[PDB]
Amino acid sequence: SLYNVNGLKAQPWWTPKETGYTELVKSLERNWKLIRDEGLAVMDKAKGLFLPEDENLREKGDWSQFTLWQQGRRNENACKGAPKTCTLLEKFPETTGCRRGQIKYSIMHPGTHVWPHTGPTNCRLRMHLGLVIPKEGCKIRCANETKTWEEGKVLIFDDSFEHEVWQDASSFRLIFIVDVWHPELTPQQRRSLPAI
Ligand code: NI
Repeated sequence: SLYNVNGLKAQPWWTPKETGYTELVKSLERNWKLIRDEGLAVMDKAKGLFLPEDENLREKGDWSQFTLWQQGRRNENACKGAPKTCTLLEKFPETTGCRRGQIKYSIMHPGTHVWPHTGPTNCRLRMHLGLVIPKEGCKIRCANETKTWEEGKVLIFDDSFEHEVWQDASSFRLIFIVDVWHPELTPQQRRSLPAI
């Protein structure tokens, strides 16, 4: 990709400790219900704050997002929708300042499959916080390892690896997606790398 930095540690799945972003992960997991509740509050389509997720192609099913940060820019109207979550995230420039990432609620509905794909850059890691996870039917593969989400828990993967998602439940799957700068990027790089 045009948006890669050579030599950045490359592995499909990361532990929180490996990323060094332990305070961010702890805060996400401490406050998971608070974050979930704000997502649920605006989740009404009648409200209509969740919009289609066109980030990548899906074979079938429905997929929606409510984006709080985009390329390091706070969505003001969105944060009025999720004020406590936004206030919380502001403590963590490693994600709010990630100009190559996003911060968003992501809902995936029953009968959805997202084709194998890669993100645009090896310069971010993608955190998933489980908010509402169906008992069965949802999973995500990254490279050769397939995993499931857990409510209140963070998964972290390098989405520049090929990954793929299935929603084979009967009820919706809500997660919170938090992108961070790859931890081996210098402060100079975090300041100067053009957004994507
Ligand atoms: Ni993806």
